[PDB]
Amino acid sequence: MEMGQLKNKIENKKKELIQLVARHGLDHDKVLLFSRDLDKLINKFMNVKDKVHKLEHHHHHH
Amino acid sequence: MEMGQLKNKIENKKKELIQLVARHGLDHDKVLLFSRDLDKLINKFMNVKDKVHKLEHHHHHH
Repeated sequence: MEMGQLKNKIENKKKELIQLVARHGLDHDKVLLFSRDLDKLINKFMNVKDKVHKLEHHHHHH
Repeated sequence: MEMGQLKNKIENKKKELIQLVARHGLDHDKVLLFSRDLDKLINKFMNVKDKVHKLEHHHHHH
């Protein structure tokens, strides 16, 4: 059944959704930001568990 | 004009996607995490995070 096809359906459905969030009232920059952030969240769960988050402020904010 | 029906579509589509990301290998806890954090991301960009700003944890939390 191929996970590549599964991923393709994910892409499609995610994109169908992006269109919905977009038509809500997002401008293209918002759509770009949303879609890419959305994509990383998906990739996080789908494959890459990118936990290497750079913390600039550590413990104390100032 | 009704954004309730629009949101109804967003929710449904979001969940259509979630069910696809989920069936890929995500466990039950994974689905729960993904769905709630995805919801949050959408609300963020929609700016529709309800007409209040509920303190939940640091600021909000879902």
